[PDB]
Amino acid sequence: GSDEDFVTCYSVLKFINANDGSRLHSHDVKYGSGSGQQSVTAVKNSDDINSHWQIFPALNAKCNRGDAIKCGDKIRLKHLTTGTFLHSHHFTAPLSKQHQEVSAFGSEAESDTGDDWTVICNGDEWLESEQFKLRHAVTGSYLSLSGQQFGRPIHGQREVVGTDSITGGSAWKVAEGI
Repeated sequence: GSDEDFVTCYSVLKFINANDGSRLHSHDVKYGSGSGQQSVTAVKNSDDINSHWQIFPALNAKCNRGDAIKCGDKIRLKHLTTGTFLHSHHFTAPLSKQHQEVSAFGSEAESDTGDDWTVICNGDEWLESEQFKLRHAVTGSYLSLSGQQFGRPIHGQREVVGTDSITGGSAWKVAEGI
């Protein structure tokens, strides 16, 4: 585990849930409850283009491709196939009423503070070999699998939400898709 296998700005990768093994995912399927924006799920379906995300500097920051990301810093995550950003806000989750909704919103042009996520890793340089959490900057909610699964038209996909506290679905791990 070379101490220099850090995650870099503008790198493209997959986010795997540590305890479930599912990959953070998005698609052209919108919610029919909260904000009605594009949904975000976790899939138990390896290697899929819709599971790739690109790390962007925080909304009011800037970075250079190849730049290491320090723990504690905020980032934005762009869903490659739809050009949207991992987003959160004050809406209720689709299947878990007690939780906050997590969506894929806007684009580089429409991106706002709601797209910022604080990287929670130990030490001070996001390593590709460590587990981490992502805490929504504006609301403070942790990106987590609610433990619920969807039915058709996205059967078996796990619900992704924002939890006030850290749960057994809050730990994530990075992996190089391509």
